[PDB]
Amino acid sequence: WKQGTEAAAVRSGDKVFFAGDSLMQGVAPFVQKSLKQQYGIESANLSKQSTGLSYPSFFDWPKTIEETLKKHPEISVLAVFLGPNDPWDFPVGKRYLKFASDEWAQEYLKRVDRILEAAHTHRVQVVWLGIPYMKKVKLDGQMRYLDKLLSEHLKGKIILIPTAQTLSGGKGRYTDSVNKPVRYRSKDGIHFTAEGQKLLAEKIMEKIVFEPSTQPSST
Repeated sequence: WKQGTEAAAVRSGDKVFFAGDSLMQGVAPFVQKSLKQQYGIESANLSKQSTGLSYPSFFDWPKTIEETLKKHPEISVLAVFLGPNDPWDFPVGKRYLKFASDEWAQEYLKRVDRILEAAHTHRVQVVWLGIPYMKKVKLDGQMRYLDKLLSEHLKGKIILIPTAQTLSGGKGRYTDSVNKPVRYRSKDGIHFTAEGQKLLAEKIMEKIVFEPSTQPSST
């Protein structure tokens, strides 16, 4: 199944499902409010602190997504935002994979593909946010690696929303504030202010298209 790669269509009765870690936790509530007030569309926000794809033993996002779509066939959009808890070695069965090795990357993308397969089998449109720049230098290098690993794999398959340049006003590197200076990033150099969360929520809404009952038109 081939979803749209530019935007996701929603109809009355659809739900939007938000997944990820604390990057998503602060953003999703703004999107949920906008979906409800603009379109009457309900949502489920399952984002959870400290989670990711590297350690399903802590919280299994692919399994959670499979089970949630089974319980809620009315979900038509899955939005995903994660990354900072994942730049670690991790075990797979009897293997122990080292961060950013070829085998690590292959298994990480297999987990990504499991999420895409679960969504696409059920005609659910996936939206995935790019990872922001980070204040800390080593983490930023890890996140730039992971963001490129994900984006190279996901481009042309799903809807991607880059965030790094947007949150830094195009500077190409981490900034706390963006021009009147406005602070988008929280104090830990990872998460967002309310203004940063609202900006990213607006970027998500740009990729969600409400379809009235008289669309599409007949020919």
